[PDB]
Amino acid sequence: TFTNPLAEKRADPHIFKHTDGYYYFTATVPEYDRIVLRRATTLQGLATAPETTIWTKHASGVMGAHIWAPEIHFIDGKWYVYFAAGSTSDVWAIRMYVLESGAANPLTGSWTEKGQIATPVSSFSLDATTFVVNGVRHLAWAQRNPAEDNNTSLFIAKMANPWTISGTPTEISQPTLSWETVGYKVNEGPAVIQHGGKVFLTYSASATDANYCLGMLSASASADLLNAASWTKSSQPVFKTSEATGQYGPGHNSFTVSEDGKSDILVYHDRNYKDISGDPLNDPNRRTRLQKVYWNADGTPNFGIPVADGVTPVRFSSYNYPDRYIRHWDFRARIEANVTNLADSQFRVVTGLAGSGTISLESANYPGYYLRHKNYEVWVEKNDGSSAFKNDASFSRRAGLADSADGIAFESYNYPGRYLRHYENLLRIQPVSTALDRQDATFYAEK
Ligand SMILES: OC[C@@H]1O[C@@H](OC[C@@H]2O[C@@H](O)[C@H](O)[C@H]2O)[C@H](O)[C@H]1O
Ligand SMILES: OC[C@@H]1O[C@@H](OC[C@@H]2O[C@@H](O)[C@H](O)[C@H]2O)[C@H](O)[C@H]1O
Ligand SMILES: OC[C@@H]1O[C@@H](OC[C@@H]2O[C@@H](O)[C@H](O)[C@H]2O)[C@H](O)[C@H]1O
Ligand SMILES: OC[C@@H]1O[C@@H](O)[C@H](O)[C@H]1O
Ligand SMILES: [Cl-]
Ligand code: NA
Repeated sequence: TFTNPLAEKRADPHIFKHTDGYYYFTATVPEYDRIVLRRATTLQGLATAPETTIWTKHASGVMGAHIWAPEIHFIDGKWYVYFAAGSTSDVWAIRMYVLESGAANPLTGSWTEKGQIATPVSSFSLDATTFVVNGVRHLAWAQRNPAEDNNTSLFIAKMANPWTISGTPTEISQPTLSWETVGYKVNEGPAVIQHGGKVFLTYSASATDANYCLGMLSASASADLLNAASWTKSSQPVFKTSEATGQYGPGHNSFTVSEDGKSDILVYHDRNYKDISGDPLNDPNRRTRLQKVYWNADGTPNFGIPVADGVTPVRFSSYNYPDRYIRHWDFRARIEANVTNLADSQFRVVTGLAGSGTISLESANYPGYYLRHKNYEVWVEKNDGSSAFKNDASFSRRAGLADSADGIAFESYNYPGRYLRHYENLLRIQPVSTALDRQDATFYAEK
């Protein structure tokens, strides 16, 4: 579990997990004047990790304005920071730059400017990221194609070294879809996650307001990534505003991994209100958040929806049907495999509504709704403040009935002796007496 937000007033978050046992976190600060860095042995530990300013804007000329979207990478024994910056003369003449350090600790180490990342076209450029596919390092970034009437398109290239591309860039996406062209016609913030022999390049689209969202390109890892034909663009956003959870304009993401290395983590920013207040560039309230990526059966990532503030939700799978998860459909609770609408299968465990050390299970996509029983059937329904609802939505957490060590079972608070159990895949509360009943009433959280 994570507690969101991770950091207030930090946009364009980048987190890098190093082999020294630390996560390193950099981001865009509201002043746009410097590159900050913090570190911690765990992801949650980053929330209270102190920042060091590692580099500050130049007093005059290039690298002197709009210090935007730093990423930190460890490459061939050295640290590299990728960032964007305009000039004091022309604040909107934004280009891409790199810093290098050979120090073990990048917080305290000394940094060297490696200069601008050169590209054949001299145009607005930012959001450089680097990644390796099958021993070949690539750079992906956002840049204006001057022959297109838009803001930025996505480019990719091979690299000669961490600060220089090799050969010619290829344009692999341009903003053309309705959801990419709201306010401004933008593809920016590329980020790469790899899974199942596929390469998924997420990116941000539209203006940086509530319309901000993630798109995604997909390619095979065996394909020529410099051939635009290798990439397939998702026709709809893969991550967007959720009014229900009060999360607006989620975007400019990166990817990291959990403490145990086994789960992929989506790192992004958003706001908790819709309408921009004041000069859009100057609204400082974007905050950094974390949530686990779930992998669809078809090998594609499922980002779900930006989750409610506070503790993150979990998924509950069945003991006897390990691929089936508790989910709601038309508000009825069932167990089901291959949940495409991920958030129907996410619930957060909260202090019981009926107190006395019980727990309740709050819907991730319908905050304020809970798993509750009525006529012994389990539904996801809105808390109305009634005693009946509170009682019907509270359970005693028990050791699993088929797995005392690792499983979980849920005993009704108002009907002791009855447990949450599935029957013909639908969830009910019933007494447990047989081996099969015990299995039907045992679940696992995050397994
Ligand atoms: O996120 C950076 C950028 O901000 C918005 O574009 C503003 C536009 O960019 C300059 O080239 C022009 O001077 C200014 O009108 C978009 O959200 C994105 O491209
Ligand atoms: O469980 C609540 C909600 O039901 C599912 O959506 C229901 C489905 O959507 C309409 O297009 C159909 O008329 C209706 O059956 C969601 O998956 C879930 O959040
Ligand atoms: O909830 C799934 C399963 O339903 C109940 O079994 C009833 C019937 O018999 C099984 O062979 C089929 O899976 C099902 O249609 C069990 O109580 C429960 O495990
Ligand atoms: O948040 C600062 C800039 O705005 C975003 O649109 C760009 O990706 C980032 O460089
Ligand atoms: Cl589904
Ligand atoms: Na980035």
